[PDB]
Amino acid sequence: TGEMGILWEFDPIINKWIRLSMKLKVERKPFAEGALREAYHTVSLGVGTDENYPLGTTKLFPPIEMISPISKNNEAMTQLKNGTKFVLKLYKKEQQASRELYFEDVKMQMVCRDWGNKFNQKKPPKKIEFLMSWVVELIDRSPSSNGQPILCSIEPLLVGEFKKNNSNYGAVLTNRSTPQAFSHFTYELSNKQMIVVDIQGVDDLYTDPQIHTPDGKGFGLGNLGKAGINKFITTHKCNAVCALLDLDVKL
Ligand SMILES: Nc1ncnc2c1ncn2[C@@H]1O[C@H](COP(=O)(O)OP(=O)(O)O)[C@@H](O)[C@H]1O
Ligand SMILES: [Mg+2]
Ligand SMILES: [Mg+2]
Ligand SMILES: [Zn+2]
Repeated sequence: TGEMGILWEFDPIINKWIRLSMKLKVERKPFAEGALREAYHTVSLGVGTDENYPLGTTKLFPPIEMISPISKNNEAMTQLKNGTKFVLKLYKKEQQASRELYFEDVKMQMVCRDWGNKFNQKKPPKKIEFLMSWVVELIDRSPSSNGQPILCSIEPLLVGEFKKNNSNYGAVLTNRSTPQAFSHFTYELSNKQMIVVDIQGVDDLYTDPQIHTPDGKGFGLGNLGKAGINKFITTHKCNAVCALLDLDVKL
């Protein structure tokens, strides 16, 4: 039959969240799992507005000043339109997850999308793209728990061979140039204030990346700070794409 959700889209250029609704139908069992999450095949039963589901309240997160009152322009209306097959992700059985973490995870994926666009403006041999991600509140479910409402993230379905190219702790898992050159690009151009790793997906369409920052603050559970940054440095070998972008040989 399906279930309702409040759907949240972040737009970095206006620095605001857009609040929508959708109906979806999720398979009972996951098709894949990672270190932290389980992934479920899902179908869209349509995207709509949030008009029927008022915010009310204060404790509100995101805070009201961070939400656009207008939602007419969005990615969800196209990318999650009625009939679309996509992916829903839940944290495995959890304790360290707050409401804020889900939004932080989605914002992080959006920040990576901006880095992808920045990398592409340099005219690399292979352009890259990160998938959209959204927060969904599964408002038809009881809170179970703990009493906490049920949240998840959703993303488009990748079709093809899913491959991890690097991890968030120094592993270089494939021999391809582009994913490693991009990680290096983000480190140099950010004045070493961040790096994008966990570059994974189908060809150069990536998802669930991870950012480290020197102070380790923000960017979710997987931000391993200076330690994560140094691990990347220890195993990074510059390649033909690094050289084309004129990246520093010393990190
Ligand atoms: N958008 C997607 N489309 C298809 N399969 C996916 C997608 N995202 C993740 N997967 C699969 O689900 C697994 C778990 O996803 P996730 O926890 O996000 O990544 P990780 O592999 O870093 O743990 C992945 O290893 C991959 O096999
Ligand atoms: Mg991540
Ligand atoms: Mg953190
Ligand atoms: Zn390099």
